[PDB]
Amino acid sequence: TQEGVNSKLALVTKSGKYVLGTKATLKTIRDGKSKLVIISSNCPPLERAKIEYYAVLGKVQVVHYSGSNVDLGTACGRYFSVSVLSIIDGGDSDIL
RNA sequence: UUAACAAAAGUAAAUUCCACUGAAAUGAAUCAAUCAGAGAAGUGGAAUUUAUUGGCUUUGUAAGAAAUUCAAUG
Repeated sequence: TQEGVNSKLALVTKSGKYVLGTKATLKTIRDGKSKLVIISSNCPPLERAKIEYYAVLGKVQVVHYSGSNVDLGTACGRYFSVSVLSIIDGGDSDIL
C-alpha cells in the first residue's frame, strides 16, 4: 500500500518540518518536538529496537515504512538514504 | 664520531575513534582513488604505528672513550 505515505511525505517537505537521521531523530524524542517516527524496512533490528523503546516512553507513534532506507530518502526528495525520520509538524498532510 | 638501556625541553607524518553541529546551491579529498543522515567538511580532543623507553632533534650513558693534530706522558 505504498502509494499513500509516499505522497503524504511530499506536503511535509513543502510546508512541514521534519528531521532526517537516527541520531537527530533520537534528539527530538528526548525533547517534545517529535510527533511521529517513520522507520524504514531495513533499519538494523538493534537500532530499530532502541527507537521504538524511546517512542514507547515518549508516547510517539512509530510508522513502519514499507520501503528500504534508500526508498525512504527518495520519498523525502533527497539524494542520500534516510533510515529514521521524525516529523516536528505536519504542514498540510494528515500523517499526524 | 658515538652504543645497549633509559629520560621527556622542543616537535612531525599517517590511520582509526570521541564530543559539538547537521551537508543539497551537494560537498570533501588522492598520484590513483575513495567517503558521507546506521552521518560528510569545520572546531576541539583521544589512541596506535614510525629499526629501545616515545618517531626526529636533544638529554643521562659521555668524553674520561674514539678520530685528527702538536710537544716531550701532556
